[PDB]
Amino acid sequence: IPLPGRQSPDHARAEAEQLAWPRSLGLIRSDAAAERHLRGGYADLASRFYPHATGADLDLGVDLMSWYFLFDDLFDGPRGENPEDTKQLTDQVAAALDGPLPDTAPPIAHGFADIWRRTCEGMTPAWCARSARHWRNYFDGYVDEAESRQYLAMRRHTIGVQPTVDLAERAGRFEVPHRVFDSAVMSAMLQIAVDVNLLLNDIASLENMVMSHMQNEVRARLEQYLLLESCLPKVGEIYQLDTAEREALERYRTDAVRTVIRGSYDWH
Repeated sequence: IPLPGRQSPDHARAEAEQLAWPRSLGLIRSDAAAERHLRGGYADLASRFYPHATGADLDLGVDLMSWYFLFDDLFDGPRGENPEDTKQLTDQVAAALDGPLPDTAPPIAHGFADIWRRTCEGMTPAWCARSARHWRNYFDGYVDEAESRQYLAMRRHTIGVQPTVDLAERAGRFEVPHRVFDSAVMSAMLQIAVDVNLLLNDIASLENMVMSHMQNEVRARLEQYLLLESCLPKVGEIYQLDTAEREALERYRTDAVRTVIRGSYDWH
């Protein structure tokens, strides 16, 4: 991974305060669960996904990593074995994208809603709508994988890389030009980011894509990622980006796409 390792300078404070949010939302209710949460290294992971964020912006990234693993743990048992029960929970979480949740919603849903509320604020409506679709793809992917009980079609959505990348924009208080986000070149870059994350995850998860060749695919995809990066100057002219748009595209390349590729590696 020819990308620099980066970590937010506010990582220590973010890690020290990481428990206050999931406790106030009822996601962590016992001292033992708090310690199990601390052992995951989730604030550390967030500080590497979002080295450009500090303070509340980084706290939102910490909470997303916190929520990710608290959420995924709810499907480790029987619920993850049938799609109907998986969907019953995911629909309650995903409903937060469409409006306020009933007070009766499970705590994991109110926690997501508090993340999503903070994610959207200050971003363009079109960015919000696109990020909301990425979430729905993520929740729909959990139902697809439960219905299963080249696996990339399901895993590319359940790995949660795109909402991670989305949050890097919000945490950096910038948006990549929407027409460049939809570009075939950026789409290929994001697909590499997703594929590298799920490959590195299945390797560290031997306790699955294993069914040597995976390490070469990570290397081939990262070499292609560099080629795709070299096309970005011409992509910017094709879409007639102005100066601020070229800078936002550059921030997206370095603080969102590169970070999500490198950060998971350094965290593992």
